[PDB]
Amino acid sequence: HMTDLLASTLEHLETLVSFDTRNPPRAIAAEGGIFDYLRAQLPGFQVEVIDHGDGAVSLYAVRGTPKYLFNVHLDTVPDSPHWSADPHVMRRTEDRVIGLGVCDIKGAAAALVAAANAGDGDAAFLFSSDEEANDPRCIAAFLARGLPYDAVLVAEPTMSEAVLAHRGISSVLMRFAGRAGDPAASALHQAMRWGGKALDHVESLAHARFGGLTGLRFNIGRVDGGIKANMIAPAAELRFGFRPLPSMDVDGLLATFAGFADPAAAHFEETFRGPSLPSGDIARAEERRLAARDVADALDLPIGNAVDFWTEASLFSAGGYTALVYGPGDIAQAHTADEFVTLAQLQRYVESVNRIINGS
Amino acid sequence: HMTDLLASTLEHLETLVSFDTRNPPRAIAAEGGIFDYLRAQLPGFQVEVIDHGDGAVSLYAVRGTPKYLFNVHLDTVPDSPHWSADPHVMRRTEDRVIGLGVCDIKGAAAALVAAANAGDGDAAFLFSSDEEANDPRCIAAFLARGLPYDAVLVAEPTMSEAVLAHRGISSVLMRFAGRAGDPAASALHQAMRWGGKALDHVESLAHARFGGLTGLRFNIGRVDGGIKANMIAPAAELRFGFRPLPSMDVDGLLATFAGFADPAAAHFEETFRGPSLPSGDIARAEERRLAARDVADALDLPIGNAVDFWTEASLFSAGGYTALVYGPGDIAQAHTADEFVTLAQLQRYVESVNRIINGS
Repeated sequence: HMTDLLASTLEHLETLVSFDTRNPPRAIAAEGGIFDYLRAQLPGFQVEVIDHGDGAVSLYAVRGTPKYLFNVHLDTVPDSPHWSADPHVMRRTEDRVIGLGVCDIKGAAAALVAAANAGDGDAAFLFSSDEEANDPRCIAAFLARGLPYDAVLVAEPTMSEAVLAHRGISSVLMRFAGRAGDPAASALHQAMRWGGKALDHVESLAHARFGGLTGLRFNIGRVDGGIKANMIAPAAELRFGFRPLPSMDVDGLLATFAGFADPAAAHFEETFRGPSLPSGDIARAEERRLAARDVADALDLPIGNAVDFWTEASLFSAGGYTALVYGPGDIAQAHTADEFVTLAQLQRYVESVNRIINGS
Repeated sequence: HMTDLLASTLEHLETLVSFDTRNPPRAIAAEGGIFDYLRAQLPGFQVEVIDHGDGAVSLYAVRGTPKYLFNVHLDTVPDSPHWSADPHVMRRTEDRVIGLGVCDIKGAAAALVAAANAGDGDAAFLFSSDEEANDPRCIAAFLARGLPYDAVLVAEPTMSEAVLAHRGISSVLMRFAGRAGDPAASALHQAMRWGGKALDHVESLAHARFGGLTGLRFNIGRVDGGIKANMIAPAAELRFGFRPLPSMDVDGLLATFAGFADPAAAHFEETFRGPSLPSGDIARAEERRLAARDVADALDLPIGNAVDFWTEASLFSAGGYTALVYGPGDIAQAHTADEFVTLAQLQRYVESVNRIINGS
């Protein structure tokens, strides 16, 4: 099945995918490339491109007096391993397209541009380029402008359903150092004891719930230490993360995890923290969620289940905006080799945003 | 202080150290190199050089009808990191020498050769080249010859004291694989739970004792798994070892450690196992130890405390020979950058073996 709106979405998507916006290394410029392309594809919009530095670039486009803001990040995660073809050359099959970012989340950007060119309805777009890694600057800078909007729709793969809540996120780098002064002589033995305590604690939070979400997703993703089997390891690196439910005390959680290290870890660095959506006290979280639900209803968007993954909708929400996550595709394909999104999803999403923007 | 015997020991040691016998890679040949040197420095001895293959070479030399056998391994561990000068160029200060293998254990080989050239007393030497790594062949092959000896003295740094007992040794390679079928999804979480159980078990054996030796020395020396903090790690490698006391059930210990992995480890490989010294039931161990004590007394060697490190004396003992460990230097310098041994230690050891061999 094909429509003019979908065909245009596919043409724009092929172009967007061809632009290298991998982050790292986030080699994104304010001039030329993808932003030059978008500037040329937004008729009737007042456009502004802001270079926040080091690859963090924003394009804020406004046409008319829109009440809603669509935010879409243009950066993608790095490619491979295992891609069967050039990740930057969008491929197409009978029912889907394959390319780096087609699912997360250039497909949404392509659809919004198509809608922008299919009618002159009011619309506000905020394209950023630093969502996939550390050192983000785009959204924080935009929030500092205090621009009014009844709601902000942040694009991420949600199978074209409005998601009103999601977990927060934390990532930590730990370094254990042997204490030759001894049961703590080994940095690896220390890491083992720390890990056992951390996992036990996570288990004690298994009954916490929010919107179908249960427990604390916790993950020790990297451990690297020692050299030989019988040689005492003087050092060990451990990287872990967790995804709190809204209203959970993240500061307290982090301190709890740090305190499980006896002796103290030589290094304990939270490399990133993102709030849950919504965030704050349980009362605030529920009130904010209901507000987002009312916006989704007003926009005729089917409501989807709360998700475990993180999005910048959490930032807009903490900033005082009613916010929701909405985009084509499934998170299951995000960050995968031969990442894909079905034409059905693209079609559903573009028709929906075109309705919001250009519909009667 | 200098003596002719010590001077000769130092000359031979400089030569022995200059021969590259690092293991790995164990690039040791039966022809040329160090074995050609030893063949030329053993007057009056019937000499045989056996190539067991792949760098495992033995030189068995006998003069007269000796009742004791001196075994010295000629291979050394690899050099660096941090050596301040060429590891193969023996350096000398006022009270010591520095070079790869001067302490473990070429110093002993140099002293024995010096003694062999200082008199024509009966003596039997067995120089091997595969003690420092896996795939040993020399000693096993020698034991298969069933040659009678009242005792075998194996050289290792014992500060010139006769050591009659030491721990056994085991090294294991484990691989955990995530089970995407789930609390076991992460190979690192599995490794953490395994480690906690292993350490707890080790603690439960803290009261076992033998010759001043207490507990089970256990060590998780390497852990390598995962890629990113919040990405589920599908695999993880863990290398650990332990050093049992004589009479401990090593087979049972290994199975216990393997059983702590739930689910089962994807890979569990004991890469090396060496018996304790002596080995067998407690009654046998004590009887064998006393026999070694009587030999040390007969040879006028001061008795040293049992050690935690491993030696091939354990192999000779399990083979039916009364065996002991005896050599110059301290294990503290073994395998270290700028490895050294004092002239005092070399002097004490060479005078002792010269007495055993050439003394009235």
